[PDB]
Amino acid sequence: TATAQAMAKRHATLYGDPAGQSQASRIIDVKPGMRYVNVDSGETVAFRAGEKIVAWTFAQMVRDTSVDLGLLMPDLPGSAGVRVYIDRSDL
Amino acid sequence: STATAQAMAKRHATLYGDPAGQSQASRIIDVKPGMRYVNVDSGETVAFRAGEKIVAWTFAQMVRDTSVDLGLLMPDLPGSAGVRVYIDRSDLF
Ligand SMILES: [Cl-]
Ligand SMILES: [Cl-]
Ligand SMILES: [Cl-]
Ligand SMILES: [Cl-]
Ligand SMILES: [Cl-]
Ligand SMILES: [Cl-]
Ligand SMILES: [Cl-]
Ligand SMILES: [Cl-]
Ligand SMILES: [Cl-]
Ligand SMILES: [Cl-]
Ligand SMILES: [Mg+2]
Repeated sequence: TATAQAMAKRHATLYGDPAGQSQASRIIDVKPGMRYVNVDSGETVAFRAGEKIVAWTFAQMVRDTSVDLGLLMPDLPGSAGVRVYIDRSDL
Repeated sequence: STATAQAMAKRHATLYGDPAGQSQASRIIDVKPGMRYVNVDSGETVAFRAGEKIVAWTFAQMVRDTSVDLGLLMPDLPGSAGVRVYIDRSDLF
């Protein structure tokens, strides 16, 4: 389990890095049934569920990619099942 | 005054896509006080909600990344003005 959490954190690294919420350019409220969000390569986004806030800087992706928000932030309530579509990098 | 403006706003909005029905939208975006932007794809059909009012839009196929104010796309959705929609470039070019 601790090992499964380590595995998930390693996989999550493909998609970017944790960031300070002070660094975010927007805060998205994670709501039941929201389905998905769209983010840009390199964008820093804070995700909020009540008083819990977790932020993330998306990596420069080689192609359009998507990922479950629950992989990036398992501790954020309501994150599982919300799809994150990350736009390919301009670079 | 008030009126002519309405008409030129609809004209501006037309460059960015077409009114859509909620039944064709792939997601519903909550429009809340303080919201500043959202990201949509060229060709995406998105519904925007204020309380229980829902207005949907199908974004045009854009030659480059561009933005438009939601308040110009849907003046009758309360709180839409000031929310900027970032539209990703179309893959069709
Ligand atoms: Cl979004
Ligand atoms: Cl927090
Ligand atoms: Cl990278
Ligand atoms: Cl987390
Ligand atoms: Cl969850
Ligand atoms: Cl939705
Ligand atoms: Cl405001
Ligand atoms: Cl609302
Ligand atoms: Cl505009
Ligand atoms: Cl409207
Ligand atoms: Mg794209």
